[PDB]
Amino acid sequence: QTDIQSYVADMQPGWNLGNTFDAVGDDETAWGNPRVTRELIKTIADEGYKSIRIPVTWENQMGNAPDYTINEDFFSRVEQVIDWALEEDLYVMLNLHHDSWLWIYNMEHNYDEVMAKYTALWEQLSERFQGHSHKLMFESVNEPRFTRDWGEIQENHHAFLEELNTAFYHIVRESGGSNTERPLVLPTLETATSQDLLNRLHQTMKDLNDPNLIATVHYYGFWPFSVNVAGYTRFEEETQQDIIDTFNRVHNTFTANGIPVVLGEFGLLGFDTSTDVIQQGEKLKFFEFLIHHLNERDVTHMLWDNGQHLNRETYSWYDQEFHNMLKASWEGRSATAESNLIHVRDGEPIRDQDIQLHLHGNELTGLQVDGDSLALGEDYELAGDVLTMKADALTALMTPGELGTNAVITAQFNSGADWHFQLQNVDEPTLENTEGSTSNFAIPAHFNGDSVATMEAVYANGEFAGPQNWTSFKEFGYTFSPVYDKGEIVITDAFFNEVRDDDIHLTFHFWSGEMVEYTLSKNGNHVQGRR
Amino acid sequence: TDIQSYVADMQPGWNLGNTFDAVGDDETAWGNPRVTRELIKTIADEGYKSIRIPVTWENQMGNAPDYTINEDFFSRVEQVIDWALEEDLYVMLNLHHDSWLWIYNMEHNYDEVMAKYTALWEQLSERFQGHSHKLMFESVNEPRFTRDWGEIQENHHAFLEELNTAFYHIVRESGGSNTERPLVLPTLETATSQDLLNRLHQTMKDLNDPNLIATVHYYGFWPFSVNVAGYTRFEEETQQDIIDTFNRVHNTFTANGIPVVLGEFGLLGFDTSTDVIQQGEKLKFFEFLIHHLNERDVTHMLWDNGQHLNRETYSWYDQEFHNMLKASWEGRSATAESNLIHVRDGEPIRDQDIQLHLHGNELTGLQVDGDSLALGEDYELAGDVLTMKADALTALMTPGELGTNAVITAQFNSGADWHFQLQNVDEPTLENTEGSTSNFAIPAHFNGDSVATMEAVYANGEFAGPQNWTSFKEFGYTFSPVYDKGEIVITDAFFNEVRDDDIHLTFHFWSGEMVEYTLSKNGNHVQGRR
Repeated sequence: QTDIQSYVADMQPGWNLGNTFDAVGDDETAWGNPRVTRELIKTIADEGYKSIRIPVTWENQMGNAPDYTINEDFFSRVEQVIDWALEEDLYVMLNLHHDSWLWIYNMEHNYDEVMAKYTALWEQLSERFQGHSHKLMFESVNEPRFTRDWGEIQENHHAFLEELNTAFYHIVRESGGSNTERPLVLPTLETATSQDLLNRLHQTMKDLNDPNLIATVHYYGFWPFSVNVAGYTRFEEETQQDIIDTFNRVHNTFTANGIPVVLGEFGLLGFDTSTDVIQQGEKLKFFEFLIHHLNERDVTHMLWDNGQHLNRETYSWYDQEFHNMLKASWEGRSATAESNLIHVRDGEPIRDQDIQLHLHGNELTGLQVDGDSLALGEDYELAGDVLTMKADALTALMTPGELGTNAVITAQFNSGADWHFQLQNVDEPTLENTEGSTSNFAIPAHFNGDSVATMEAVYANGEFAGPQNWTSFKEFGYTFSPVYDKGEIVITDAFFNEVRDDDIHLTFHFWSGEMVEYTLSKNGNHVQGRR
Repeated sequence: TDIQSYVADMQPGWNLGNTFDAVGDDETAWGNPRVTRELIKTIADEGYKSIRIPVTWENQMGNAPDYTINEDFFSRVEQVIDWALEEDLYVMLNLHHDSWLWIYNMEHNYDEVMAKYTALWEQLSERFQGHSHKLMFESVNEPRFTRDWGEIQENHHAFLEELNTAFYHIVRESGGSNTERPLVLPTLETATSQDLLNRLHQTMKDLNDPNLIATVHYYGFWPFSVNVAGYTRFEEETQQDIIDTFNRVHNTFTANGIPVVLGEFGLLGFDTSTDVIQQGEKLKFFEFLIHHLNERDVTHMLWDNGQHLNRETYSWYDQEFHNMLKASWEGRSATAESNLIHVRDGEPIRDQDIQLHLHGNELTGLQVDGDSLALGEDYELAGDVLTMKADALTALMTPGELGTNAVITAQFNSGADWHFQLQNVDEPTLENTEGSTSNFAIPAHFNGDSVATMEAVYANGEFAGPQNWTSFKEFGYTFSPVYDKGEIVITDAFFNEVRDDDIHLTFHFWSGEMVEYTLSKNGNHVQGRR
């Protein structure tokens, strides 16, 4: 192995301090996160991460021509956080972030200004961090883009991005000192992962003829699964194949020829709305699959955390199950199941229930409820990889009448993370009539322990209604959102803004399998809903 | 004839909207107070001689097979109608928003919809059996039915004819004062195209009744009515739409002895606010429109959801509007190229020309705060070009104070007085901003000016925003200038239909000037720069 591949490999795994210094505002707190504490970096270190990415947006602390001097207090705060990260023996990756689209976008029609502010910025940076360790790396530009004359992308953009990469490179290398051997991270265009882009970054990197370069890509999952659109509610073969093809191209083009790859940002696109857009078990399966294949192709990954995943005020993970699956996927594969839920109707006699496992190379060793192992034979059976909860066990663990999560059955294995089943006592969900404006329309609902997976919207003639007209399945969150603590289903203003004055048939898909029908009557700014 | 004397004697009409017609538990669900008898008294003494009472009954109808109406809501409708005829007004009673609430579903729920229909008009005719004959029944408001492949189709015409005939025969069979009770029947969607008018024509000719009235609605040429596609002016396409529309109504119905009640009119855009259309252009539209309505004996009823007369003051929110309306009841009023005269604070003041449109009348003087001003020394008139003299404007204005300095009232031998707003304007200025799509507002210094429309183009020249087929915004729904807070908001609806890119906006001001602005959208965040 080469020295640079041991470097990138020593970064694994990585974490993004997102929506902080990268926020487009007057300071790092414009987008809701608190100012960086020395405790934050320390916990990020003690949770198993060995590299941290610090994205920064610089436009709103830059001066005017020709110096564009960075404001010293913002600069010194960035520098302070980096210093802390290096006290914690972490790798630090520093970039210019949202400046990408803020002004660098504008290079075809503002070339000398964009490269004046660019050159000046990386001069200040390189001079500032000259005497720093080699565990500080420079990343040229986050997800670069340029102005569409005829559309994205052709011709101009590759040239522009190459000129940015080589200018940045030559600045840092000409700074000397620790910047001579300092690794430099360079991106594909929009950090995308298609073959042409990969071959242009490849030819730029050969062009620069440097041993200490690193290739970057971003990935937020197969688009429709990542945002819960077009019915892709489960983590099925299409997402998996997208992962496999994407990182097989990345691996063949970069890792296989000795240039290491940092997947500098990964996640699910839908988490820009909420982590509730993807169902829990399918999220876990997605992340386990992804981290498995990335490990198999020596791709060092850095999770994008804008503040939604670790509570930067408690310093603990908002969803421990998620982080447990991540930190198991660092070491190896974890067993999963067809679902993380077990459904049991409150009205039916309780029967033995089968559950398909996904051993992923591992073996089952027991099941626990509230920390206590369960009874072999009397509580559960295992036939190959089909696990069966016995009737008496579910009857004991459940409460007649109490709808919702009655218990959690924990499947333990010889290796990997525990898989947790939510034992749901459910009835058939029912809706109610309502009437209101497009601006505040909510269907009163009785979820009865169930869970909404997706919603379709078709006109009474069968045409696909609502936004993203090419499919019947609307997008989660942006067009509708189930609010369980307030017992209703919201229909958003964005949905009604793309529907004609007509009657709308909606068909709510629940994770129990059931489906509820509802009809809306749309005229202007008023809508009535009936069962 | 008795029927044409009836319909002609209704002129003019007024709609009691967003009241009993609101889809809710009672008349106030959509923000209006409960009807006062002072309300209708005032509506009568403002010169109107007919009132339209739209009512939606769905949420106070019982269950099969009676579908009985709730007695207190019923007693409230009857109370309002009785009152309206104490003021010697004409009343037209209709089925309102039920149109789309359940009547829509006629192809797939025939016997239920006509069961509720028959029951409803039975309650109706039985309740008002012994009432005066200047109370009218209107069958169904703007009828529509479910699109199989779209509007309009074969099925819809049949359906509407069946409702018309069922209602007709129900009231006719009720007897009493309902025997010569006049009946108001609508074309489908109250639209004004030839084929539809001829379907209603054969419908009434089929029904062979002397006491029938044809109703249609009209809310103006679509793009001007909602301020889209750059139609900021009241120019001839709008006017030609008026002329063609009511030439068809007059040829097909009035000329053949059946009178037409335009039971609801306005401009569609006021469903947002009366501020989407410029004041003077609104006035010209209404004067033109009412002029032709009178010329073809079309009895008008204004659509007032509470937006035109303040039902709390019992006075008109915009007196200029109502003054122009009821002056056009009697005849045409002179209009002008513009409602305001612009003069920049920094340049020396000049004589200013302003084109009038003497719609058959002559100017007799001008007024500032009720006082006539000197002829010759302050203003000249050459043919139809009026000229404000420099000294008059210099005296009437204050250097530095931008905005409305004075109002010049043009008096004429006939018609409404026209009021010009004397605006001292500077070049409007914008500032940089940063924010989310959900609440994005550009800090603005209007400097006395007024935004007419907005353009949105991507840096490649493609039309951005909703209704991508034109560069010109829809007013209100995509952007709104709020002068009281000195900013220009861009709504969630606009950003929800634009790609992550740079958008060039071009603000059109009524002074003629145009200021440019650029947005950079990425996800749910947008950058604004001058």
